[PDB]
Amino acid sequence: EHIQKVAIFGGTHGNELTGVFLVKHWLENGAEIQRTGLEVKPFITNPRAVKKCTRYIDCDLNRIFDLENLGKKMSEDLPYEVRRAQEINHLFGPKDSEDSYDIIFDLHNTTSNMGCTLILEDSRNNFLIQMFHYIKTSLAPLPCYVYLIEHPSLKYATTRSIAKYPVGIEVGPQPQGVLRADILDQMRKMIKHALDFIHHFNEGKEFPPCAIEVYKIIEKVDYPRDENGEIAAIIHPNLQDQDWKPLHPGDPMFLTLDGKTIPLGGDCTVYPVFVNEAAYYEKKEASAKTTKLTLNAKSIRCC
Amino acid sequence: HIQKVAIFGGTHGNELTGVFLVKHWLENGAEIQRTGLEVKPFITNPRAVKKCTRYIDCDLNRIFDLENLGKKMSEDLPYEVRRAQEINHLFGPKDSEDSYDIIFDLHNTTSNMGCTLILEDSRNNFLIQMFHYIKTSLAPLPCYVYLIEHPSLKYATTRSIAKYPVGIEVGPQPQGVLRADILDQMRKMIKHALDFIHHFNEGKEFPPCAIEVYKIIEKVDYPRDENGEIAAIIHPNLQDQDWKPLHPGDPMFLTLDGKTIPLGGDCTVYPVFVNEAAYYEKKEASAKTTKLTLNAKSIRCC
Ligand SMILES: CP(=O)(O)N[C@@H](CC(=O)O)C(=O)O
Ligand SMILES: CP(=O)(O)N[C@@H](CC(=O)O)C(=O)O
Ligand SMILES: [Zn+2]
Ligand SMILES: [Zn+2]
Repeated sequence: EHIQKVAIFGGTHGNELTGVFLVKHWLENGAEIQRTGLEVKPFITNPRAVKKCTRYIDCDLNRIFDLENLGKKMSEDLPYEVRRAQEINHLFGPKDSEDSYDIIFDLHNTTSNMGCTLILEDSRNNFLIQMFHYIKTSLAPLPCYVYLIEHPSLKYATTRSIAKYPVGIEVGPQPQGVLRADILDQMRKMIKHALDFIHHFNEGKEFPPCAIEVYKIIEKVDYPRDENGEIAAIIHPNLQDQDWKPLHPGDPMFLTLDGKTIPLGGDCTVYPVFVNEAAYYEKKEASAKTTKLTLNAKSIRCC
Repeated sequence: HIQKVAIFGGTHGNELTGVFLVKHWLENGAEIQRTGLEVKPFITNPRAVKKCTRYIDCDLNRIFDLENLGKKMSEDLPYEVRRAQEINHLFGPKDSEDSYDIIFDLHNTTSNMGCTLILEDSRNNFLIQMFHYIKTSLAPLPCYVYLIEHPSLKYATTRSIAKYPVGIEVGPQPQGVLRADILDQMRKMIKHALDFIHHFNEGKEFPPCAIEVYKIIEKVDYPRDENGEIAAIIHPNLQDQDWKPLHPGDPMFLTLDGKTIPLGGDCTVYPVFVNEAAYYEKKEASAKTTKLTLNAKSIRCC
């Protein structure tokens, strides 16, 4: 390949502050994210949401980088994030074109207890799978996990999907509208190793094949509800904070006030991720369920 | 002779535990009723609960003062000012003797505070006695008393209407989130508070008692840019360390470059509301308090 244009996005969601805080400082001083032989542009994707310290103004930005929206006629009637998405496509894409950026990192926080998390959009992309393995390995003994969101119908159109090689970086648990120092330090390490990986690769380092554990989306699940549609039971204490860890069909999952336990059910184990993410109450996702599988990558090298 | 008791929920609309309890209790109040004691549950800010946001126009829990409660009712007022009146009329009026006797106001914080109780008056013997019974009942689950009375720095709360205003605060919890363990703690806190009222209305005698409280002295902001932007954040040694002592040597903030900013001044303090999401706009990274003992006379009733 050889890797030319790399961006780092922060503030895709305005109330996930770690990225906004990093990105604002790197806009004032890029040293940390520069590598010799490699320019990297930091950028604030949703500045209006950042100012109102809110997830979004009109709709969720990280859901709408698709043809329906990016091809619409530009006007003032449109939702702000739609208007905004096109401006980003124009500056860092166009999506699906060779004139696009090569790599975009999109920075995020979650209220779920997920630790360092990388988000893989493509199960058979050797370059990204090698990146993630490098990062995992470099972070150790600190855990790092890979959420694979590829699905026939459930994959959503991300800010970073613009890029040839989209990457999502997600670090929790952190309350919305808060800057924790230990979370901050973790996003930074994550990024440090990713950029190290690119540099290495660009200087013609050869990577043997690798393999990684990832968690593949199967199904999102809502909180159980009323006939009024109000929440009837919450995340059971035993499932609280147990993102990534295996959940068997008899195991507790929800809890009513009364309080009776509602268990998992079905006839196979699953790995929950995004357990009790604040921003998903709105989307009716109390938890995602994943299967854990191992992916391989071929060798890769530059020129 | 403690007649009217209310439990308020959703003073802040994104602090979900209270909303969840109050909405359930409205449908079946058995948990909070006691033998010969009628306690009304109520949603203070229903519109902010609908949007799942702290407030709409301004913070409901600061404006139960004369400045706001004396305004002429009108569609042009900020929503929360209109609500503060409506509420005052139902459960007050504030400073009258027709006002409710006890109001419990339920809250959540992103700060690591555990079970906490907000004392608005350092003299009230009844509260001190209640707060002793709860703290003690809860043990060894820790429970703490934050005393916010102060010449200039006390703010006009939703519960300040009542003769006996009680704030109930549990954390750490993210806004927009219902955590089971937090839910459980909050309702053990109420269990014991209502139990104490019942014990008092059954004539049971309470001897003198002392408790430790944390008295406000001042609130500090995050250090800032030339542009008013945040330039340091809560140090990792201070993160989640509410209530624990912090000496002038000790570290308070951290910059992106790695620079540690120490406490300074001349005495130990006990910080409270360390890194509370909602106080970023109020420019209070933390509040500093001194540890203090308060004594209550014994009490009975008739
Ligand atoms: C909790 P979040 O909003 O950072 N999660 C992202 C997931 C992602 O980065 O794809 C989203 O929901 O758009
Ligand atoms: C973090 P919070 O909104 O529960 N704190 C209360 C403090 C209180 O209960 O007096 C407030 O800011 O009004
Ligand atoms: Zn996000
Ligand atoms: Zn509150």
